[PDB]
Amino acid sequence: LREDLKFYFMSPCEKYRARRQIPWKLGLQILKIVMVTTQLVRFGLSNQLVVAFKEDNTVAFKHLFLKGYSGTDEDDYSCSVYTQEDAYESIFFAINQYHQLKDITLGTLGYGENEDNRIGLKVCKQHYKKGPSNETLNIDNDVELDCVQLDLQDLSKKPPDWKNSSFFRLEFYRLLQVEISFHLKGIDLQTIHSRELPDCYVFQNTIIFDNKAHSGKIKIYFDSDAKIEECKDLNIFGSTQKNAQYVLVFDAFVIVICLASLILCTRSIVLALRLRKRFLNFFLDQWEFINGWYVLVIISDLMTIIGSILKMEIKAKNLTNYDLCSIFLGTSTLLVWVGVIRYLGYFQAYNVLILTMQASLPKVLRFCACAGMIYLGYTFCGWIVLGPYHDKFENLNTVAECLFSLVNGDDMFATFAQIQQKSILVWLFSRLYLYSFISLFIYMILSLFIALITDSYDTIKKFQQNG
Amino acid sequence: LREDLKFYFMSPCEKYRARRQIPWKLGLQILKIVMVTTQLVRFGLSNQLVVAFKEDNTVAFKHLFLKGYSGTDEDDYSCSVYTQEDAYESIFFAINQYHQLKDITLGTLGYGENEDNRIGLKVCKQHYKKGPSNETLNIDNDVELDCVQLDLQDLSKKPPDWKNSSFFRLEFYRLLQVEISFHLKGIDLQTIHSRELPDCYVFQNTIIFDNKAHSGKIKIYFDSDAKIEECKDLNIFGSTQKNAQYVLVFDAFVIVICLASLILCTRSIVLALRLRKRFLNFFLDQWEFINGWYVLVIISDLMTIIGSILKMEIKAKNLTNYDLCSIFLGTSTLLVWVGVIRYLGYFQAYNVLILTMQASLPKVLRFCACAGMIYLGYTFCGWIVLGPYHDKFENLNTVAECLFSLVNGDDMFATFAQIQQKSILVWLFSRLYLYSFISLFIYMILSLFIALITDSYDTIKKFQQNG
Amino acid sequence: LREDLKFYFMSPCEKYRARRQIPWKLGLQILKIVMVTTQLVRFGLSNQLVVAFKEDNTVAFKHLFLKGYSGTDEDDYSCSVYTQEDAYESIFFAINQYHQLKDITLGTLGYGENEDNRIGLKVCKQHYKKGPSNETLNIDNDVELDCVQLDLQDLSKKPPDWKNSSFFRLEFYRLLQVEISFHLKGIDLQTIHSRELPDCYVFQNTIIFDNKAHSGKIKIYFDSDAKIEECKDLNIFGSTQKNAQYVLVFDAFVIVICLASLILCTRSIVLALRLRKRFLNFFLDQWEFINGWYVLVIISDLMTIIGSILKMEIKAKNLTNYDLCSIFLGTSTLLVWVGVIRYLGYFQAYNVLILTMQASLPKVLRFCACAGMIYLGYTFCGWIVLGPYHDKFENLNTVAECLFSLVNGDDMFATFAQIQQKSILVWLFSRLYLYSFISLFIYMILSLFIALITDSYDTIKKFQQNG
Amino acid sequence: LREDLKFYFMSPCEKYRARRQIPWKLGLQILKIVMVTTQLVRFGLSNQLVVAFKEDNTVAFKHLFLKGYSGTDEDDYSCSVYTQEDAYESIFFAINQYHQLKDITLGTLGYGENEDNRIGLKVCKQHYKKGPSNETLNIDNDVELDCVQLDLQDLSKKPPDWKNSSFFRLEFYRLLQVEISFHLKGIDLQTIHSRELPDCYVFQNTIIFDNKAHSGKIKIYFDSDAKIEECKDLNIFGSTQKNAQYVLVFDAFVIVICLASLILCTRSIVLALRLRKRFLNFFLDQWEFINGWYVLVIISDLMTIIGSILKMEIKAKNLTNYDLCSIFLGTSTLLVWVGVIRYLGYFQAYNVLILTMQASLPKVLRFCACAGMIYLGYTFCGWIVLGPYHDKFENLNTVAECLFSLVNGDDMFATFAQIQQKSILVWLFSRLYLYSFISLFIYMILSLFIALITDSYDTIKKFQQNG
Repeated sequence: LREDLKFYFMSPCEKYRARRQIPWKLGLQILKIVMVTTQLVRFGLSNQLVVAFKEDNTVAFKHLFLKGYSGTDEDDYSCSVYTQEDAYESIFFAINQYHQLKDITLGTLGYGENEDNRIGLKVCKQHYKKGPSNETLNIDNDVELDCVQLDLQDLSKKPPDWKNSSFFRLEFYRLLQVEISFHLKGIDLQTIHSRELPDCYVFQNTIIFDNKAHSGKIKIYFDSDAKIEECKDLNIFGSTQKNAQYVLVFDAFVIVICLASLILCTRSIVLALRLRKRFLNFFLDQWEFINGWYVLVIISDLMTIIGSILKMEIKAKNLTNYDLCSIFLGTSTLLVWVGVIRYLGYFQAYNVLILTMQASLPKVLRFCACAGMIYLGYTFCGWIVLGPYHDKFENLNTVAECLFSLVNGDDMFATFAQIQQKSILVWLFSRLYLYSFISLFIYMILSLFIALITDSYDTIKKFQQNG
Repeated sequence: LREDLKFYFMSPCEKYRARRQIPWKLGLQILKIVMVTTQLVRFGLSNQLVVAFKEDNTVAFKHLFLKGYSGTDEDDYSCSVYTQEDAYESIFFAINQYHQLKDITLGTLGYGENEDNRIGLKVCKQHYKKGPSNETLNIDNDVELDCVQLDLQDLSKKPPDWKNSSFFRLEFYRLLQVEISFHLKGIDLQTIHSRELPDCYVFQNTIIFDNKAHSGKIKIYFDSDAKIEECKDLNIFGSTQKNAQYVLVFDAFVIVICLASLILCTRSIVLALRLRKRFLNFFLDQWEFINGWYVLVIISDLMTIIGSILKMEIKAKNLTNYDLCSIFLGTSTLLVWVGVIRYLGYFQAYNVLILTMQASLPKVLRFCACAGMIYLGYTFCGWIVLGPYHDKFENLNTVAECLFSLVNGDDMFATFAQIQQKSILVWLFSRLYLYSFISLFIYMILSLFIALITDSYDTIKKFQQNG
Repeated sequence: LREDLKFYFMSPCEKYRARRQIPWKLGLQILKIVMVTTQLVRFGLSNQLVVAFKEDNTVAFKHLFLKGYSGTDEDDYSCSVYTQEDAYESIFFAINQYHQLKDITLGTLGYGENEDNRIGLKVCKQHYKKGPSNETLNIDNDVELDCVQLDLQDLSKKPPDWKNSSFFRLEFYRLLQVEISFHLKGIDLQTIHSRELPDCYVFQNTIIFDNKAHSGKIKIYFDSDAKIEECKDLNIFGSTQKNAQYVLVFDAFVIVICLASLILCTRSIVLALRLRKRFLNFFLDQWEFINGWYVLVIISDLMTIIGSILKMEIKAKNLTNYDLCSIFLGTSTLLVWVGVIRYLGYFQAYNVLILTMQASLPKVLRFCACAGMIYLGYTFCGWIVLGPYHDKFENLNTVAECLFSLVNGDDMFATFAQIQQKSILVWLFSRLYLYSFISLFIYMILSLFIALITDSYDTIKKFQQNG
Repeated sequence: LREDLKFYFMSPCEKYRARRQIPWKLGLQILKIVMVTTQLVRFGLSNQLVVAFKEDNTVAFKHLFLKGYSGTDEDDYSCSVYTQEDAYESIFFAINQYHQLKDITLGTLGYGENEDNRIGLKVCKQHYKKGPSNETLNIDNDVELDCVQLDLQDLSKKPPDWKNSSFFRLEFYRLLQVEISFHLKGIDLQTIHSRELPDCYVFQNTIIFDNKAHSGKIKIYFDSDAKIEECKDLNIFGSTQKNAQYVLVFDAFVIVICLASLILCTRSIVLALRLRKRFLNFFLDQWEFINGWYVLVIISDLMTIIGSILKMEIKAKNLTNYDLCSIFLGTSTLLVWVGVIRYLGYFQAYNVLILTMQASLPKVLRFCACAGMIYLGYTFCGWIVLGPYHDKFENLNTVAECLFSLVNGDDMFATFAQIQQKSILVWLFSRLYLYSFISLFIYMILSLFIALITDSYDTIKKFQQNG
C-alpha cells in the first residue's frame, strides 16, 4: 500500500522501472497534441482563403459603387457627404455603376436574382411623415416607407427617365435613410489550378445613406453578405470537390482520441480519489490526491470535441460563420499547449520555476483587487472629465483600455498631447490626473508585482534547498 | 473601558458579535457607492448626447463654410491661406454658402436673428490706421474698425453688387483681422423617436481670418456657440419633456444620503477623539485615534454634495457648461471607489499589501524631490537648447511632459530622430542630452523605486510574520 | 608543474612578470579587432553607394512608367486598379512613356537591347484558354500565352496603330497577367568628380499587371534588375578604376591574420588539453581546462575568412548580391567585439558582472521553455480567433512578433483598438485574450526574470566576498 | 582644532548655533539660483519670438515660390520632380511668382537689393563641360558656370522674352544644378502694439534645383537667411527700442554674482585643503577634505559667466545665432539645479537616497562597458546586414539609436514589421538578430541594473541603521 501510494504519486520516468509499466497513457497525449495542432493549422489555412476572397470582393465593390472612395473606411462607415448635391451625386453614381457593371468590372461577376426573382435593383426611402424647413415643422413622428424596383430594361432605356422620377424628391429635412440593394454572382476561379471544381458565391449588397442623427452629415454604409450557393452551370473542365471526406474522417479521428483521453483522465481521477478514501480509512500527506492537470486536460478535450462537432456541422451545411468554432478550437489548443508544462516538471531545474508560478497567483490576484478599486475610480473620473475633450476617453471601455495601456507605459506622450487647451480648467485637471495616475501605478503598484514575484521566488528556492 | 477601546478599534465582522451591534453604519456606505456611481453614469450618458450633437453640427458648419476644408483642423485653427487671392476666395465663399444655405444643408437648419434683430450676416475689418507696401510706412499704431450688414434681400439681388463694394478693398499690409458672424437655428430631431418634445438650438457662429502675426499666413478660425433657447413653434405631435423632475428628485436623494454619511463620520470622529481624551486622562497605543478613512469619506461627500448642487443648477437653468460639475462629481466618485479598500483590509492577505502601499509613500515622495531637482534642470536645459529645433521641446510644459514620457520609456526613437542635423553642434548636444537623461533615469532612478518598494514589502512581511 | 598550471591558468598582466613572456599573442588580437572592423566599415561604405544608386533609379522608373504613382508602394506592390478602363489607361501609359523616354527623363538614361537583340518593348498576355461573363463559362483550365514586340519605329509611326491592334482585346474575365518588359542603360555619373572611370548599369525592367486572384483588383508590380555590364563608349576624360587591387590585397592581409589567430588558438587548445592529460596522470581543479573564449575566437576567424573569400569573389566577378557575404562579415564582427569582454575580466569589479552574466543563462533559458509553451498556446489561439479580424494576427509569424512585442509592453493600446466590434462574441474574446495574456506575462513572467537575475547576482557577490 | 574640524565638516543648520555664524554664504546661492533661472527664462521667451517670425516667413516663402508645395518637406529637401517638364514648370513658376510678389503676398514684404546693388533676380546653371544622351558621352569632367540677371523691367516687358532665351536650354544629362537667388525685406509689425519701434528683416533666399546624383530625380532645396539690418524709413508713430540696456545691466549683475560665488567656493576649497595639511601635520578621517559640490558649483558659475558674455555680445552686435550661448546657459542652469540636492541632504531621510545614488555610479558605469562591447557588436552587424533593407538601420548612428530604443522597449513591433520579405535569407537573419538582441538586453542585462541598484540600496540602508 505504501509502494502503491509511492507509485501513484511519482513520475512516469521512475514508474517505468516497474516490470510491466509502459508509458502508453502518456503516448496518447503525445499523439493528441500533434493531432489537435494539425487540425487547427489545416482549419486556419482553409478559413483564410475564403475570408480573403470575400474581403477582396468587398473592397472591390466599395471602389466600384461608392463615389470618391479613398480605399480606407471611416471609423464605422465607408464615407460621408455633407452637402445636399453630394448625396444626390453618390446615390445616382451607385445606380449608374450598377447599370454598367458588365463593362467596368475586372472580376468574374454577374447579376443575381433579387427578392422578387427579378434581375433588378431595389432602392427604398424612409421619411418622417407629414410633409419651410423649420419654425413650423408639421411632422408626425412615424415613418413613410417607399420603395421602387429598377430593372435593367428600365435603367437602360436610352432616356433614363428614372432620374427624373418623382421618387427622388428626397426632402432631406424629413429623410431618415435611403437604402440601395442588389445581388451579384461570383466565382473564386483562382482555385481552378488545382483542378478542383470552382465554387460560386452570391453577394447580397446594401448601401445605406444614413442620417438618423440629422446632424448635417449623411453616413454611407456598405455591407456585403456572401453565400456559397452552388455552381449553377460552370462547363470548366476538371474534377469536382470530395476532399471534404478527408476532413470529416480526420475530425472523427480527433474526436475519438479526445474522448479516449477524457476517459483515461476521468478513470485516473476515480482510482486516485478511492486511494484517498483508502488512505483516510487506513489509520488515524494532503487531502488533495487529485492531480490538478487532469482538470485542464478534461476541459481541453471537451472543448476540442464540441469544436470539432461544430466544424463538421459547418462543413456539412457549407457555412462560413466560423466565430464560435474558432473560439472553441483555439482555446482548446491554448489549454493543450499549456498542459505540456506537466512534462517539464519532471526534469528538475524547471520545478522551482513552475512552483514559483503556481505559488504567485494567490497573491498577485489578491493585489489586483486593491489595485482594481483605484483603477475603477480613475476609470470613472477620467470618463466623466476628459471624455468630451479626449479621443481615448470617449467611453468606459476605451478609458479602461487606455489606463491599462498607461500602467504598462504604452503611448504616453500622445495621451498628454491629444487634449486641446480649449478649457484651462479641464486641461489643468488632465495634467493632475495623468501625473497622479502614472506615478501611482508605474512607480509603486507596478513595482509591487516585482517585489511579490521576487520574494515568492526566494521562498521556493529556499524551501527546495532546505528540503 | 478596555472592552470599549477594543470594540472601538476592531472590525465590524468582529463587532457584529455584540448582541445589538448590527452594521447599519456600513449599510449606508454600501448604498452610497451604488447611488453615487449611478448618478455619475446617468449624468455622463446624458451629457454625451448633447456634446455629440453640438460637435457634429460644428463639423458640418466647417465643411459648409470653409473653402477646401479637409475634415481635420490644424493645431489650433481650421485652415490657412498663404496667397492674396486665396483669402478673397475663402471670404467670398463663406458669404455665398451662407446665402445658399437652404439649398445645400442636409440638416434641420434655418436662419437666426442677429444682434440688430435682423436676419442677416455681419462682417467686420480691423486695419492699422493711416493708409507702397514698405520703405515708407505711414502707419499710426491704432486700429480702424469697419463693419457692414449683409441681409438676405441684399445678398440675393441678382446682381450681387456686394462683391463690388468698396468695403472689400482689404489692403492686407494693414489688415489685422476679418470677422464673419451669423446665427443659425437647429433641432436635435433624432430624439423624436422617444416622443419627447424635441429641443431647439441656436448657433452663434464667427469665422476669423486672423493674421496678427503678419508673417505671410492668414489663419482661419471657426467658432460655434450653441444655446438651447426654446422650441419656437414645432407642431411635431408627441409629448413634452418632464423627466427633469426624476433627475431633480434623484439628486435630492443623493444629497440627503451624502449628508447622512457625513454626519455619521463626523460623529464617529468626535466620539473617538473623546475616548482618546479619556485614555489620556486614565493613567500615566498611539495618539492617532482617528481613522484616516473618515477624512477621505468626508471629503468625498462634501464634493458630491456641491457637485450635485451644481448639476441641479445646470439642469434648472438649462446650461451646457459641464466642466466644473464634471470635475466635482468625477473626483468624488474617484475618492468613493478608493474608500472601498477600507473593507478589503478586514479579510487578511490584503492587509500586508495595503500596509505596504501606505508605508511606501513617505519614501517614494521623498525620493521624488531629489529626482525632481535633476528633472527640473533637464527641463530648463532641454527647453533652451532643443526648443528651436525639436517639436517636443517648444515650451516648458511640453518639455516636462516629454521628459516624463521618456522616464517611462515611451516614444523614444522618434525623440531622437525628430531633430534635424541642420546644426551639428546642437545635434551633438542633443545626443549627449538624450543619452545622459535616458540612462540616468531609466537604469538608475527608475530602478530605485523598485528597490524601495521591494524592501518596504519585506519589512511589513517580516513584521506581520514576527508580530 | 604547479607553477606551469598556475602560469597556464593566470592572466597576461601577471604572466608578463616572467622574464621572457611578452604578450604578443594578445597583440595579434588587438590588431585583429581593428583590421576586421575597418574591413567592415569600408565594405559598408562602398556597398551603400551602389544600393543608393540602384534604388534611386528604381523609384524614378516607378514615377515614370506607373500612372498616378503616389511615391509609396502598397504592402507588396506599387499600385492597383479596380476598373476595366483604368487597366487599359495604365497599360497604354507605360508604353507611351517608354516611347517618349528621351524627352522626359532627367537622368543619363538610354535604350538597351532586348532578348531578340532588338531595341524594343515586349508585352505578353496570359489568358485561361477557350473563350457571357458567367452562368456558362467554357474555360479549359490551361493558359494561352501571347506576346508581341513593339519597336521604336513601330511605336513612333505617327498613326500608332499598335493601340488599335487585336492584341489588346484583353477579356479580363479570362485574364491572368499582362507583362511589359524592357532594357535601359544608365551611368552613375556622380562618381566622375573623383576622376575614376564612371561605371555603367543595365536595367532589366518588368511591369506585371497581376490578377491571379480574380477578386476584382489588378495588382501592378514593378521590378528592376541592374547589372554593371561595362562602359560601352564613354569618352569622358579622366582615369580608369584600379583601387580594386587595394581592396584585394587588404582582404588578403585580413585572411592571413585571421588564419594566424586561428592557428594560435588551436595550438593553445592542444597544449592545455595535454596539460589536463598530464594533470590526470599526475595523481589520484576541474575537467574543463579549455578556455571557452577560444571557441568564440575560432568561430569568429572562420566566418571572417569565408566572408572575405566571398567578398573577393564578388568584387572579382563584379556582382552586387551582398546578402550572404554581409551576413558572414557582420556576424564575425559581432563575435569579435563580444570577445573583447575576455580582457575586461582581468581588471576586477567587472568580474562579478561577467560571472553573473555567465551564471544566469542556465536558468533564464530554462525558464524560457515553460514560458514558451504558454506563448505557443496563445500564438495558436490568437491566430485562429483574431486573425480574420485584426491586422496584427494575420499569420503565425506576425502573431508571434505581436505577442513578443506585447510582453515587452510595446504598441499596446493600438492592439486593443485595432479590432472592430463587428462581431460581439469575437470582440469579447479579444478582450479576455488580451487582458489575460498581458497580465500573465508582464506582471508575473517578466518579473520572474528580474527575480532570477537579482538572486543570481547575490550568489556571485556573496561567493566573491566569502571566497 | 577638533571643534574646528567638526565645524568645517558639519552642516549650516548646526553651524548656525555659533554666536556669529549667519548663513550668508548660503544666501548668495539662494539668490543665484533665482537670478540664473530668470535670466534663462527671459532669454528663452525673447529668442522664441524671433525664431517664430523667421520660420513663419520661411514657410510662407516655400508656399509662394515652390510649385505644388504640400506644406511639409521631404527628409532634407522641400520637394522633388521626376520629369523633364516638371523641372521647367517649377523653375519658371519661381520666377513668375517673384515677378508678381507685390500682388500675391499677405505680408509686409518688399524687394531687396542684390549683390550687384540692383533690384533683381539672379539664376545660375552648372553643367558638366563639353556638350546623343549616351553610348558616346563626350564629357570632360569640369563644370561650366553660367549666370544671368533678371531685373523687374526685364521680367515685366509684356513679351517676357526671358523664357525664350537661349539660357534655359538646360540639357539635363549634363546638368548639375540650377540656383535662383533673391533678396526680400520684411517687418515684424506684430510688435507695434507695444509701441516699440518695429524691427526690419532682410531675407536672402536661394532655391537649388539639385541633381548631383543624376539618379532620375531633381531635389529642390529652399534656404532663407535673415538679417536684422535697420528700419530704413518706417514713419510708424511710437517709440524706439532701448530696453536693451535693461538686458545688459541685468547680465552684468548675473556675471557679478556668479563671480562672487566662484570666489567664495575657491576660497572654501583653499581653507579646507590647508586644514587637511594641518591635519596631516598634527599627528601620526579621509584624505578628501574637499566638498565635491564645490567643483560642480565652480563649473556652473564659469559656464554662466561665459554664456552671459556671449549673450551680451549677441545683443550688442544684433545677431540671431543663439546655438553656443544657449548651450552654455542651459548646461549651467542644469548644473545649478542639480546643485540644489546639496541642501536636501541635511534634512535626513533623503540622505540614504542620495548616498545610494552616489554609490551606484561606480558599478552601473562599469557594467556599461561589458554591455557596450555587445552593443557595439550588434550595432556593426545590424548596420551591415539590415541596412540595405530597413529604414532604421541605414547608418551606424541610427542603428545605435534604434538599438538603444529597443533596449528600453520602444517602437518594437514596427522594428520587426518594417523589413520586407524580398530576400528570405536576410529576413530570417533579421528575426534571429532581433529576438536574440531583445531577449539578451531586456530580460537579462536591463534587469541587472535593477539587481545592482536594489543591492546598493540595502548596503547603505544597513550601513545607516548599523552606524
